Amino acid sequence: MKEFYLTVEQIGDSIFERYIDSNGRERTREVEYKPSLFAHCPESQATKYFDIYGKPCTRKLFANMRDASQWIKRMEDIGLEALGMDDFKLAYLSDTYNYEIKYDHTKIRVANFDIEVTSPDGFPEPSQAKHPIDAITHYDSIDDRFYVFDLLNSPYGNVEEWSIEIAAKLQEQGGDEVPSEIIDKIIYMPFDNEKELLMEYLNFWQQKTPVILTGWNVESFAIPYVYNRIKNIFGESTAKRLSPHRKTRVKVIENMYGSREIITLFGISVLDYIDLYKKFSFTNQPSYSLDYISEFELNVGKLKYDGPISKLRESNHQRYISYNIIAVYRVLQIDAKRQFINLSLDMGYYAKIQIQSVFSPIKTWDAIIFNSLKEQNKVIPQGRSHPVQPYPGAFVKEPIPNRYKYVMSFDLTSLYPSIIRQVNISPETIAGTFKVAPLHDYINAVAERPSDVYSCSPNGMMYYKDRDGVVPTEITKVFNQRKEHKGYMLAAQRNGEIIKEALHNPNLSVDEPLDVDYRFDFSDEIKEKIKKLSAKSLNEMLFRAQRTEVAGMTAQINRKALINGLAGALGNVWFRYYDLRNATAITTFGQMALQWIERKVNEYLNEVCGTEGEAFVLYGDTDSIYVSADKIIDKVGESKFRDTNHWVDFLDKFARERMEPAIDRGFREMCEYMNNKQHLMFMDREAIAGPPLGSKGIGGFWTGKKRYALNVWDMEGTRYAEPKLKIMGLETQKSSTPKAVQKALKECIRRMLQEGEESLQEYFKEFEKEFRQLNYISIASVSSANNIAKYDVGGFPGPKCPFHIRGILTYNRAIKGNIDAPQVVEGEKVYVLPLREGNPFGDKCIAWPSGTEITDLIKDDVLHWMDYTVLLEKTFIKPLEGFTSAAKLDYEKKASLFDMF
DNA sequence: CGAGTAAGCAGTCCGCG
DNA sequence: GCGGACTGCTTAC
Ligand SMILES: Nc1ccn([C@H]2C[C@H](O)[C@@H](COP(=O)(O)OP(=O)(O)OP(=O)(O)O)O2)c(=O)n1
Ligand SMILES: [Ca+2]
Ligand SMILES: [Ca+2]
Ligand SMILES: [Ca+2]
Ligand SMILES: [Ca+2]
Ligand SMILES: [Ca+2]
Repeated sequence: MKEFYLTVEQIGDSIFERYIDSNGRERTREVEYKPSLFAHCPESQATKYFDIYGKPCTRKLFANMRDASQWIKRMEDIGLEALGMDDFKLAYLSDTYNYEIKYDHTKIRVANFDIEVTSPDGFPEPSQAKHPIDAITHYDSIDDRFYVFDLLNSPYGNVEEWSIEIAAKLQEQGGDEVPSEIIDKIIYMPFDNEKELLMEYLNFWQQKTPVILTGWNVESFAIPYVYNRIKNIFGESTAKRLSPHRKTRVKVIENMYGSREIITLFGISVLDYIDLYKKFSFTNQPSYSLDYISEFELNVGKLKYDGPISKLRESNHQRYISYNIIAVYRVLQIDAKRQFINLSLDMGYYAKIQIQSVFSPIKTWDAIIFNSLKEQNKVIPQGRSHPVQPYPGAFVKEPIPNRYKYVMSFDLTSLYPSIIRQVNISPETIAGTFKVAPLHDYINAVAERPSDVYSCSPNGMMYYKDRDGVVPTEITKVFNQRKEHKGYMLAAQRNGEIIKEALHNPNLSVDEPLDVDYRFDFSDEIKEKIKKLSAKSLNEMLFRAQRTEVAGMTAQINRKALINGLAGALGNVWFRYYDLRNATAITTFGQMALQWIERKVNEYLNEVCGTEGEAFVLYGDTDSIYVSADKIIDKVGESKFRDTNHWVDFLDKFARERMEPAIDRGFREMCEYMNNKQHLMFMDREAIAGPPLGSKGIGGFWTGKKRYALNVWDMEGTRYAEPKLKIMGLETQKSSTPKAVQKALKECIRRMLQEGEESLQEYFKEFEKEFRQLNYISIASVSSANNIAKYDVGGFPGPKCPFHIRGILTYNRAIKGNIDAPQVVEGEKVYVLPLREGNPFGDKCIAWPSGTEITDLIKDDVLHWMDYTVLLEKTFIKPLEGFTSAAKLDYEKKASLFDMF
């Protein structure tokens, strides 16, 4: 096999590399890598090295990396550009792996671990590590084993061994329900004392040294805790055995309001799963506890126990250990679903970076572009200092708030990357500038043509047309990967819909799910067999289809995020290729494109309808248009349609055969107007939306910018078995909105769009009547909580104190003195409830950590004093009044003359 | 900690004769 | 009471 790196580090004048050799074995090596850097040189000096602008460079070969670094410093002191890859390990990878890397994930040791630490005096601070580590479960991907290290004797209690037999039994048998599929994969090791547990752990770790190290909050808790506890017991040298090169660094993570410490283990790639999830999931959750995320992703129930965690080991060590093992398995289950580890490896090996660098799009793109340029003997510029400056972004159309019955939406495929490629925007392709006219003048095609030579953006920038820039070249490569995966995602989605249809008629038989590739549209043969399958088999297929879709979603959306990140990286001062001219070339062209095509679409439809001055485009944001199709439907007449799917087809056909060619001609003209390199503005139909045929549903509504809802029948070519709501921006979509309120507001919207005013009034009346029975957590608002100290004045609210922060201060007073009550963590999320006038808490709200039950110390009082009236008005009635007045609808029945009867 | 900007709503403070 | 100036948070793209 071809060799691939596992990890790479610079330590002084050495590169330390762990790698898989040509025989599939793991090796480590120290290499005295001699880096090269570059300086500009005279034209008369023969070279093969050129900077990205075609200026000649001399290569400087250094005796060692320290010399290269010292040279960089002296080049600053002189005031001359020191060119080349200053991150020498990236240059090492580029030299050592001068090919497209094919990696074999079965050779990569992926470790998932979780530790337990009993603490009577509150949260066990990792930087102190003053309490014994009493459980470690460490799953190894190569062995496919859960290694359990269980402490039986502690200052906080002596316990009996954990029992695999009880662990396996049902909760209803008094067991822990550790999933049977992992029971045989558990290797249980009890220890008499913590010293021997830790010593054995380190020996195990040497034998099976993680390459990828993950788990839940491992970087902020488990790793620094284990490191510091071993440091405190045995000394630093022993603790540094967690690094295969025996090198570690305390790393200080700073943000706006404070800083925290992590432990960098040289020669390991830590990908904390909580951070993978935050970057890659495209969710915003009310809580990031593993219990909360597991329930959301996997539909598994919360891990249940009596009393606080601080007493669980002594009261129920059996459950304590089982829940430790289950917690490690839950992260593996999430990854089997989301496949974020697979994604990180793909992207990291593609870019040729330390895998953990996938968290930084700047670092990822710096390496991709470096490797691209190096291939052609080109030399990258030195990174420079830039002051942070604001710059303009997208255009968003102000919609007229209203109901909108029939809507067809369109938007650009990979808008910003397509702009980059079309215009040929790149550091080295800048050809110059032209005199800019007001944007409105380009939008209406009255401005002078910018250039007859170069490819232009309406911000004044001109680019070469003879050759593709490195940015368009590299962005195109990832875009193409994105498109392949999106194809698989969309096929799986359509396949899912076929299964749902077939579920309306399940067969009474015993059979199997069909062995199929859900990434490809089902053939007629498969479709036939599906119509003969049982509900059990169908549901299993649907589950598999949806997992396939999830896998496709992860691969496509995060590749989309990568290329979109390049567009934004051009507007970050830390990026090697920061340039506001290019960042704004993209965004300004985007604004033109939208408004240009709005004008074209209006012109086209006014034409087909024999009208003048009518607005058919009702809204748009960045790269999208929403087109009113009422007039198109009305031209055939609702009476001519057999059912909803009939007019959906008709609109689908109209969009495909009339709208899209019209849209395409409009953009081709714009491309010529701007003299662009290649026409790449492809604005495909997204959604077809309307009420069910013959209903009183209103179909859709807008309340304002970034606030709308649509009843959609077909999304990007997926024809749904049941209509699906596309809701954007509204309260149903905000993690801040109480869970039960999100649900009620969604059902209010479904009724509005699908059934009409009377159905909405019927539901509202019931919700208003019954909501006081809703569980307190389900009706609590949610907020991130920053600057709790800033607004704390003797435990009371200082001036301008935010409502949620006030709730926390109330909580803090109510639990004061308790070393045991859960603390609110600065920067994390809280539930918030309003309190009735004259409550014992002495303020108008209380807040506590989200994803948790409020401590029993105060729970009864909170429940008794919860202000349901304020809660209802603020979270439910106010947003609903906003939806209904926008939609010209009443959520309560108004009096009429009929009431005389 | 980790690419970008646009823009919505909640809440505080306070004006508005 | 409502809105503007401002802070805080959250979402659409
Ligand atoms: N998370 C996001 C979403 C969008 N955008 C910017 C870049 C996108 O290109 C543009 C349009 O947003 P879309 O959500 O429509 O994304 P794309 O057009 O890139 O992809 P798709 O092909 O799925 O429409 O807005 C961004 O910077 N970051
Ligand atoms: Ca735990
Ligand atoms: Ca788009
Ligand atoms: Ca599309
Ligand atoms: Ca059937
Ligand atoms: Ca869009």
